[PDB]
Amino acid sequence: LRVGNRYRLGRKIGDIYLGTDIAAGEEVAIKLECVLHIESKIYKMMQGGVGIPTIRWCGAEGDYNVMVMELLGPSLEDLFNFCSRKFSLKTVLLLADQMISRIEYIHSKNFIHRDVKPDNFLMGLGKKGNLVYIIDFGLAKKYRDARTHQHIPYRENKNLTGTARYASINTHLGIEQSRRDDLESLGYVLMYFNLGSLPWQGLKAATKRQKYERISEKKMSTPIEVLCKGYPSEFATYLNFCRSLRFDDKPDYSYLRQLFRNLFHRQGFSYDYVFDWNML
Ligand SMILES: COc1ccc(-c2cc(C(=O)Nc3cc(-c4c(-c5ccc(F)cc5)noc4C(C)C)ccn3)n3c2CN2C[C@@H](O)[C@@H](O)[C@@H]2C3)cc1
Repeated sequence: LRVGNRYRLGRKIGDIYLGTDIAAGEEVAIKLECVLHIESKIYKMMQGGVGIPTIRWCGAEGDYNVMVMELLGPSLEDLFNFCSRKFSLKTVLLLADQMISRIEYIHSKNFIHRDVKPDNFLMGLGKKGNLVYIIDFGLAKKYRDARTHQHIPYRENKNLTGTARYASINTHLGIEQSRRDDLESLGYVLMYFNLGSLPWQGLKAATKRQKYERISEKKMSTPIEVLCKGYPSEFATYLNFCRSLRFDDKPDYSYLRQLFRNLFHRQGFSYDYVFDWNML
């Protein structure tokens, strides 16, 4: 099995397959879509940013649309499970700094991601093992004009495009997603790493609609101070800041990063850039 006259298809690794660039000799990741183009154009617009994967090829192969990406490593959800679903505070703070910057970069390129979750952040392999990458622009959306920075308008009655567990409250309410919502989702991700789960995780119903209402109801009835009880105040400050942003507001990314850098300092952690999964 060969795609693009250049890549040998290997075994399933996640429908994601390991592949081999036959000419260069390097391994790649291959995504197959049964007869992706839109997503490739967003990746291309994002290319050249820290933690943005490079796309090596995209085309047509039989009854499949194919995309080939540089090989990355396990996702943060994979590594969370590998660490028995608990991260040290230091690892959470190291991840927070990078993840805020990845989201800022996407926003600087005029898009919102709309599905921020642990499964969409992958660690690099090899010399890039300490670098957090962001993937999956299949739900991303342009929120402003590149030159004038004129914002898309406020709208309601929007379907939940994302993952319910990490969706912002405004997303549950059907409001058009904007920059604030990517960051609020990240806030839930960070408390998820701290807690091992979220209070609304695992709620079930007969149909998705009832399930989402269940999650929305619990999310709305859980104050930030209760969610973050027993953890450094910075996590609540982060979430409160994100919920205070208006639809069109430009987030103060530097302030949010400084929250966690300040806590990093007060905790006495060392500048050795070692994550938990490398030191079980
Ligand atoms: C020999 O040493 C090694 C050590 C570790 C690994 C290695 C590499 C991977 C991996 O998935 N890479 C990867 C995946 C994607 C990708 C895309 C995508 C989008 C557009 C494209 F064009 C192409 C792909 N869409 O989704 C994904 C992910 C979320 C599945 C993109 C780039 N890279 N995984 C492992 C080890 N696994 C154990 C278990 O935890 C498994 O989950 C984990 C997965 C490989 C070798």
